[PDB]
Amino acid sequence: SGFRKMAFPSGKVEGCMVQVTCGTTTLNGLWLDDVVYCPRHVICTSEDMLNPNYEDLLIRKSNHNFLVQAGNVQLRVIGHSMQNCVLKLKVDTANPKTPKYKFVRIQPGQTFSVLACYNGSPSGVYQCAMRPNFTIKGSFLNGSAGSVGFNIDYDCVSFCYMHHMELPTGVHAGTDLEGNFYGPFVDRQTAQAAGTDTTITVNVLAWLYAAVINGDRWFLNRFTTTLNDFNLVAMKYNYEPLTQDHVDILGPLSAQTGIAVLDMCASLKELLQNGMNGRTILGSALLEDEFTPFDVVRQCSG
Amino acid sequence: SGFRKMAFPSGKVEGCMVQVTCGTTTLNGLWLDDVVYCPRHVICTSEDMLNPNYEDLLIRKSNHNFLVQAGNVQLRVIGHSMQNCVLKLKVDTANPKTPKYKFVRIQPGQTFSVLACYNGSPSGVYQCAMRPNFTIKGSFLNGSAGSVGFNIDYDCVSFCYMHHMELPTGVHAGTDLEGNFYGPFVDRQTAQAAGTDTTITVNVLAWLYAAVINGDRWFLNRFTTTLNDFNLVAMKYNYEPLTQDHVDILGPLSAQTGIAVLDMCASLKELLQNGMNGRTILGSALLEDEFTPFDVVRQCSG
Ligand SMILES: CC(C)C[C@H](NC(=O)OCc1ccccc1)C(=O)N[C@H](C=O)C[C@@H]1CCNC1=O
Ligand SMILES: CC(C)C[C@H](NC(=O)OCc1ccccc1)C(=O)N[C@H](C=O)C[C@@H]1CCNC1=O
Repeated sequence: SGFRKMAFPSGKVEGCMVQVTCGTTTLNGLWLDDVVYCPRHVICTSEDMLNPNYEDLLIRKSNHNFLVQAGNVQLRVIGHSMQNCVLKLKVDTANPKTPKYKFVRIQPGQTFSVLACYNGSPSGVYQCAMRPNFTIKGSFLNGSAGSVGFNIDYDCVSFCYMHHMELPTGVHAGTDLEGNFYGPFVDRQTAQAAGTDTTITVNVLAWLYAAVINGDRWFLNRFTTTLNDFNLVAMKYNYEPLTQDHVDILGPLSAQTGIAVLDMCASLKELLQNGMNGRTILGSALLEDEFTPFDVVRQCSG
Repeated sequence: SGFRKMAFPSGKVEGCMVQVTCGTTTLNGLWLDDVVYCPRHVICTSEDMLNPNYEDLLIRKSNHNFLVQAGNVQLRVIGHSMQNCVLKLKVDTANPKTPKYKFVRIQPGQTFSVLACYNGSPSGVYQCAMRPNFTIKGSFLNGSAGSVGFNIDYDCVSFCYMHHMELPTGVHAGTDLEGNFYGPFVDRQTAQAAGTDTTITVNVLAWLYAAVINGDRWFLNRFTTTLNDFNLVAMKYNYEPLTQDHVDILGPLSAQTGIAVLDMCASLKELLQNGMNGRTILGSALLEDEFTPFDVVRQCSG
């Protein structure tokens, strides 16, 4: 028993992390087969990041402008092209540590692990969710661009995120591995703001089930509600509305605890109207929304 | 910027995890050079765990009673001995993925990463602290014994924890890698309880500094206090007393923010007397004590 913010083991990804230098700008790249993927703003100087023309900036470079280091080994760039907001650097050597992988775009509310890296060197791993406003609440310093987010599906690494930038509110924005931004953001140092965030309701319910599984039951009650009555009050507190797909997704957790989904919604509805009043749930005094139903099952059943 | 519960990258440890089977009991082992380390209760049947005599149980086994699997490969046990609460299985093959390592015993209040494993297979990584009562608030299911806790110091893995058992309160207990338990616990299925836990004060202060570094300043005030006045009120709320060593350890964070340690203690003293009143700090509505001063520096400066 117990419940922790748990990330995927990062070994398979650590072997793909490289350092990419172009000019006086160094950041991280992802080396899979004979391609290195990295954020395209590695080709910008400090002055270019204000209003860059990446097509111009790229035509003025040659393969030898790109320094790629995999630990102690230098990799020879033999070709380069731009795909949306990423750079694809073709290199002479295929990465022998290339895992089975795919590129997936995730949806708001889903979670993934982040391997934070500096100078091509893995520094830490943590778990986060893609917010409904397409930002992530990450932990990133200067030099972290090119760090990647991933899930592991059996023996297959699903890459879903490459880090690019921090917004003025201190939250983080990036792309999928095809270079398409999550959210309405661009890779230039302009003033862009995220839209308003909402709480991921299906994830809160999943976490309440994790609490029951671990012996926290004080918030339960005998009432029930309907999808429409719940959604009416959820709107008022900035909670995502709940659908029948969500209810179905919570099925396994309903079965294991014998508490129906709409039963648990009545508890949630009560917690929203009255608060926790100095009580905690799984060691927290706020409602946690960064665990999916699948995360809970994975941790509370295996 | 940002602040997350961040674990060390686990790749170097994933390569040392093996499956150890003896009888109908399977758990995890740690394979370094030509020794596999695992909890000694792998030699117990379901009936033996109530009052085991491990010296008797061990003399009745031979090397071939021990099935050791490193993925698909079987390892031949060529010798076995018991060191306190661990088993040392000598095998014919040295682990080629053996990192630079050492065995260290940590102190209450210090943090480490845990690689949770099942059947020799790494399942997840998370960060925790050794509590003042020598338990950890982990997340572990049946089959997790032999999972290890570690820190990474440059290129060197410091192993500090091997998991053995869950106590009735749902918290976890284990040994260092020499087989000596943390806390007054024994590896038999008796009724043992942890002593009362306290809050790790130096860690709370470190986290308040992380909050200031990230722009949360609402709890600051102009007062100051002395070590003795602070410690007087801290005792009443079950907080560890604060020493001059702690003050010195918080120096780098005091320097970076321009707020003296005893200045921040007055803020803490205020938060203990009055609470947060619906405000949060770094996304939490409780005071967090599982980040050391070193964790904060590592994440907020690099
Ligand atoms: C998209 C390009 C214009 C470059 C990008 N811009 C950007 O974040 O500007 C706003 C900003 C700048 C500096 C500090 C705090 C906020 C940029 O600096 N990326 C960094 C590259 O490693 C990563 C950033 C650095 C802080 N944490 C991160 O995640
Ligand atoms: C020290 C020996 C007697 C064996 C040990 N005893 C023990 O925890 O009994 C109390 C108990 C038992 C079952 C379930 C919940 C609580 C034991 O079962 N270890 C398990 C070996 O993988 C790991 C445990 C299992 C739950 N989570 C863990 O961390």
